[PDB]
Amino acid sequence: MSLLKIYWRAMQYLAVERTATITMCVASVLVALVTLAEPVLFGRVIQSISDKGDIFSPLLMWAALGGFNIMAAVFVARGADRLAHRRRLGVMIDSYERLITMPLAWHQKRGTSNALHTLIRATDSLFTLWLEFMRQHLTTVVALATLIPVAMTMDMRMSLVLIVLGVIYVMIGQLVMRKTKDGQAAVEKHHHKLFEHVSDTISNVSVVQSYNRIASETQALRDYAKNLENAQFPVLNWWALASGLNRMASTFSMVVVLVLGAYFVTKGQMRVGDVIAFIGFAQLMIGRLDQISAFINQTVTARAKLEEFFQMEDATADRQEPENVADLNDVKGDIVFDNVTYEFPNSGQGVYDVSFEVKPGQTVAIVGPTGAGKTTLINLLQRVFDPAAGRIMIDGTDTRTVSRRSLRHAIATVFQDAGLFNRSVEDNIRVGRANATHEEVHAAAKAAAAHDFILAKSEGYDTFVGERGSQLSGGERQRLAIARAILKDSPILVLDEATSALDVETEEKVTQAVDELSHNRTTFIIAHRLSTVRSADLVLFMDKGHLVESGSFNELAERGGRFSDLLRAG
Amino acid sequence: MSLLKIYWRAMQYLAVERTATITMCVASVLVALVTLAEPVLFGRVIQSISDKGDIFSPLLMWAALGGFNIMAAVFVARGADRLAHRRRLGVMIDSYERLITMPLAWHQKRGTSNALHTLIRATDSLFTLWLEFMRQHLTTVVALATLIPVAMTMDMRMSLVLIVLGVIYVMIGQLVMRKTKDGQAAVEKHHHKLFEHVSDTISNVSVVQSYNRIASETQALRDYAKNLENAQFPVLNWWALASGLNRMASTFSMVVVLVLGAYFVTKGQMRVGDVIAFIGFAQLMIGRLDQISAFINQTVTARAKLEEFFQMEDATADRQEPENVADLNDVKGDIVFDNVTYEFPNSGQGVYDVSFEVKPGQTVAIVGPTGAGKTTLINLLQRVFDPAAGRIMIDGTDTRTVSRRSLRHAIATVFQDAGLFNRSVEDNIRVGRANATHEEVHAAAKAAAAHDFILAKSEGYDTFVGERGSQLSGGERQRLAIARAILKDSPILVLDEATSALDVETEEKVTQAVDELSHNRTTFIIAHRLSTVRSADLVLFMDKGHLVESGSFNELAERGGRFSDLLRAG
Repeated sequence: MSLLKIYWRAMQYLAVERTATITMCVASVLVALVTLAEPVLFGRVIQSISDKGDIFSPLLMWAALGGFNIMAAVFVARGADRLAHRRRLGVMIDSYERLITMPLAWHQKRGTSNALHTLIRATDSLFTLWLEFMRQHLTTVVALATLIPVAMTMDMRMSLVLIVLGVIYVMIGQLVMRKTKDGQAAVEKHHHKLFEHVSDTISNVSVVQSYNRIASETQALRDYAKNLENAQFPVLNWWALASGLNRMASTFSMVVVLVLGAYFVTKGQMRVGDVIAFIGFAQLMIGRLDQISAFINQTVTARAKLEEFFQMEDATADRQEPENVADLNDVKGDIVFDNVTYEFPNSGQGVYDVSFEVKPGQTVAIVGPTGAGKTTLINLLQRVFDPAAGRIMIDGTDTRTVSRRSLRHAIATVFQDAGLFNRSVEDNIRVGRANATHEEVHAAAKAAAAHDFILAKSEGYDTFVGERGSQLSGGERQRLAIARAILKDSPILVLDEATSALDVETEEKVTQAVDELSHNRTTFIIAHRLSTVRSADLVLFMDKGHLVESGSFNELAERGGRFSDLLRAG
Repeated sequence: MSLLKIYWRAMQYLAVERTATITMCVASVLVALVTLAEPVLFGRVIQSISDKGDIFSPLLMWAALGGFNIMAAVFVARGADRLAHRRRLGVMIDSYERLITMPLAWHQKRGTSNALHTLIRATDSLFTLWLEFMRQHLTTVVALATLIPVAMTMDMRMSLVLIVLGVIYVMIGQLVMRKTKDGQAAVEKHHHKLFEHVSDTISNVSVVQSYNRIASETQALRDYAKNLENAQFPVLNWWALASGLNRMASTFSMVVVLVLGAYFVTKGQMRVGDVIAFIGFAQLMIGRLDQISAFINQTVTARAKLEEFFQMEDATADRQEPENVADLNDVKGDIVFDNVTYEFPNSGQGVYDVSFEVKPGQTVAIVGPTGAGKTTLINLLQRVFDPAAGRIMIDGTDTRTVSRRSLRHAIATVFQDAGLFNRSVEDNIRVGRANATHEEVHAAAKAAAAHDFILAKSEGYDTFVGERGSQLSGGERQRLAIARAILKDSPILVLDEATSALDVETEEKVTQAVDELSHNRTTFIIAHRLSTVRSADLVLFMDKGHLVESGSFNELAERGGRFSDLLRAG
């Protein structure tokens, strides 16, 4: 019963918008009633006592219903697509704004690309469902459900005939659909083999021509083509049947209905109008059955993505209860970690009960080998994930009782692989401040030594950098990220391998600038280059989940053995 | 008149296969005649003197035509797609085998990827054209062209009415199509802007969340959505009209025809059957006009690719006249170049009248800086492009009078970026010999020191390497190419920067193996690594299109000044 559940949950979204949905559904009901009423009036016009009598009276009604059908076919078709577009945009906006504001750990668990693809494809399929369903298939469903009583009360024998014809047509349609799907699934493998071979051999034309392999490649292609012919032969009959079934069924239904009508009229139990009515009934029944069968197929195909979308929306629906928690204000800087421990891959906890203190105006440099616990410590400093054990204290206030909107503002962190939007370089720089202006941007660029690089080259400081910074090299991206970070000028600052892809000449000036800008601020520095560490005030050693050394630059000469090994190494 | 020309040139390909095309066209003509004849017989059945008289006689004929229509709808639909598939495969095979055997210079001029895409897309569009045209639109064209005389002779007033209705419907269809295309072209830009923004901001979720930019991004998305709503508002009416026009026209035509029929019958100048016939005539005319208009739109869209395909096929149609030219046999090796000169980019000829001699059993190493004339010389050795000036002599026979199938076999050349198929590594190695066997493959791999690397790792020597060798590193690809070249063991051999991506340890053994295997053969070696040149017998210096030095390793110590500079440099 998954199909009906997804139909209901897709109709709930339309039920969010009540007025337009009510207008569309009542319009569809009226269109269905007119669609049923038209053939009866056509039969009334045609019968008209042979054709001798009053023709004007039924003809006027028939023309009026025809004009109403024209106007409704315009109005319903316009309203349905307007509603579908508006609802798809609203749903996409709501899902996006609920998805973007939710922790990263879920993004790494699922995959941001996967979430984006799910959202886009599911919204497109849902829009198609909304657009087609309301108008055409609400009309068809109501039309058939109301047509059953009319045939039941008019010409019971032909009512049973129509029901039998519809059932047989639907069953044959399902059979053809299944046996065509099987054949297509069988053929696709040979098709893909053929075209992959063609592409691979054409791309490497030089190798083929250099070894006199033209004859062999042509023979292989002919063999693959013969394989396709053999694989396609069994399914040609079903392909032809799928192509022709609609006209087959229309002609067969018309023939059966007309033959029975003539047989009954010859016996005097029926009249011409009741036959002209049932011919139209059969024709419209066949057409609408075909349409709704195609719709059901499309929905069955799209169910796989729709269930995933609904699962993601249900999962990404609730966060912590909103409240005006006591956010830290006038942050000065004193960071203590006590007994903190976390399990990153749900097993094999990295950090083992680390504890340390960071004083005002002091810079801390963390160094280690293959141990990944320093990155986990940095993440805990930003409070990416709440620690299962241990505590973090800043300014005498618990980090767990501080609003994220203030904690994010209080710390500026630049890491190894900075990301840039596909906007202009000025726009990318501008995100440091909420408002900012055009004045201090140049000063920040000069401080990061990016103003000179971006002024003349790359067509001024307004060019559109490629996606994920694909139009610039790693050094330029790192310089831009440094400029953004120093423009943010948060009192708490973090470097994480953001200066590991540049030569010494610019590295020295970048380090000098970031140190001068951080004289009054506290910074956490992590890097594999043992050149910016010599200017630090407190060096910490992070090895295999443990902290073993805590001291200044002048006290680490004789402190630690492995640390001494690293110091003598470089 | 381009459209009719492409239609004619697309029908020529079907005209290649005569019997099946004749059967399909005569079947389509019969189907069209039956389609026209059916409404007249329906009117005959309905009229039947009110409905009092002989009903069996017309009803039997009508049922017979219905059954024939069913059988024809199956048979024609099957035959059309069988023919279309066979013809598309044949055309693709012919075009591929004519394209793959033609010089590279055209491939670089156009682009092998572009040629492949043109061929595939054009063949797909041509197959769709063949499949739809024959059955459905040959039936429609013949049906309308024959329907005009029938209406002309039956009920001239209604013939004129039908012609007017058809003309008006086609004109309104064209208007709606144009005004929908304009709106879609206007909307696409805002649509793409919206979705590009969504993708860019979701991908960089960490940056957005780290700077409290969620509100700004949501506001920007809402602004883009409002822009889409504003851009889509003007075209909703035309979208609704395009959706509804078919039912609009069907209902309007039926209403007009029935009203005129009742008006004429009231005056006694017409009968019921002639009205029931014209209602069906109008219905089928509307349906077939819609179908053929959609077909014309599709063909107009596909013309852009079809003209390019025809241009490429005409260009890639003729080569030099086939002949049993005197191919060189029992090649021993003595290569002389005299006064050869070529213009690569049609301007600024690289090589300037070079002349040199290469003796049996002697290896020649060509060295140079930024000069690209050495690569042109190598290409001329393989006779990639015929020299405009100068001559090349081998074995006392002109290279211009030697078959390519022998010249390619006589020389084995491995260059900087070797290409490998997406087959197994064994299959890639096997192309050295036409037949070969599984025995000497292992010996060749051992000689190239690739057997040990490929035996245990990468799941034996049968794994499917990725496209263009994407599953292996540059060193492994170079080793595989060396193995293939030494398996070919041609008496003339060429290295072109095929050992410039490996460390010294394997480089020394690779050079030793290739030198030992080339003791009895003549080789041309080009590389930027000045380590394999010390074992050469004749070193040539190629600078800015000129040859200035010609001597052995022992005579180049005091020969040349710039060459001496390169020698002392490395």
